[PDB]
Amino acid sequence: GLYRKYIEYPVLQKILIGLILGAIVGLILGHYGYAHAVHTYVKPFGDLFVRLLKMLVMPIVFASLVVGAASISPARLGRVGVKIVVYYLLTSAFAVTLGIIMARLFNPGAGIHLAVGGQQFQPHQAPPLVHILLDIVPTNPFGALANGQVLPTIFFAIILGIAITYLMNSENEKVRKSAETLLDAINGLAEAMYKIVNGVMQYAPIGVFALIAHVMAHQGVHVVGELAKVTAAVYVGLTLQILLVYFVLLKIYGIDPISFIKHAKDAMLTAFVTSSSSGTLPVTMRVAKEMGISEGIYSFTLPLGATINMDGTALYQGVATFFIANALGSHLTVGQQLTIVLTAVLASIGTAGVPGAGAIMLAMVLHSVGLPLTDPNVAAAYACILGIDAILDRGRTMVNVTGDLTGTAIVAKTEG
Ligand SMILES: N[C@H](C(=O)O)[C@H](OCc1ccccc1)C(=O)O
Ligand code: NA
Ligand code: NA
Repeated sequence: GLYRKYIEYPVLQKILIGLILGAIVGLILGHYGYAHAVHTYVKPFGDLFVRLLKMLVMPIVFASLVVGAASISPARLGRVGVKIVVYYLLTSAFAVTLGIIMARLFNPGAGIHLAVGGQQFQPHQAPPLVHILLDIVPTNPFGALANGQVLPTIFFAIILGIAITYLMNSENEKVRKSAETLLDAINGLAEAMYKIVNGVMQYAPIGVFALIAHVMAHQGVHVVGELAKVTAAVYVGLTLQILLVYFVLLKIYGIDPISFIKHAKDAMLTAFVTSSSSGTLPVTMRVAKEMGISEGIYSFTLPLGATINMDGTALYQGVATFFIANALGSHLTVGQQLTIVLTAVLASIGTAGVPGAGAIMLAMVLHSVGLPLTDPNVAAAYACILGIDAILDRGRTMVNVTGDLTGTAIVAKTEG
């Protein structure tokens, strides 16, 4: 009966109904002290949605690169790789600079109270750059898939796809027949993954309702106070990054911003609620093929962009750095501000593939400017932003995914 009517209704409109209702209901229950009820019963339905998305990440990445790399010539793949790497560094570098400007205007944490509390552990030492680069080659190809290591998986899939093309050009019929059979089986696996993604988004309206309700009930109350200025500075900066950066580049290269934003609305919104770039990859890759991007292009740029490209995260580090200093009353020299920009860019690619790189990257920036986290006083200031980290996390992820899609279109247009 009514089961069908739920289906024909547009999916995107159903998400907006859940998102608005989740924020409204979350605030009401939090005010009347019913946070435990939301945590016990409402949250598990939200956790089901994120587990479904993370299940498809590994099979869809390996299968897409093998098919994608086979279609594209080896020479063209090199030109695509160098272009996208240059794009990531420039956009991330400018995002940090934009965050510095916003912090100065708002001037957050001028007179916030400081109290001694729990001390953070000694910051994790970043692995040497030579170890990061050498870890791209997987010692065991099957071990990388089982352990969910994205970066080693990309390396093995690209070379496997290239080797298949040479086999299909051989003069031996037996070798040619075997190569086509292997490629067809892998191609079928990729197509099956996309079919599952469509079914998952039908459950998305329920999933988005639970996640927003839980966070607002427990954490939305703490926005009031000096932390409100921090939230205003970050979100205004994030809004500028989407408009002042991405839209300008799209106009320069001839891509229509209005046409692009219509296709990318699905990918942008789902990243806001899940707050996981890796979990959004199945949706993001589905959006890329809809625009008409070539299979070889988006199969390689999007998985790499999720790991290394952090535009919204970079702006978060720049704004948070000023807040800590303002709490202590320290003053940042113009030369020291330039040090932040260089440190943030290097840390983005210097922590590729390490678990929980968010903590390490922020610690490295604080150490560079002369404010080690080991200082007990900065730890109290640090543990103040983490009070509203989850709320800022929701908007931080949206910019990260947007930067990935914008770069893919620019390279695709240049491809011809
Ligand atoms: N949450 C974002 C994401 O999932 O990409 C982003 O990244 C956080 C993160 C999470 C796990 C590992 C590394 C970095 C952030 O700063 O919030
Ligand atoms: Na970037
Ligand atoms: Na990104």
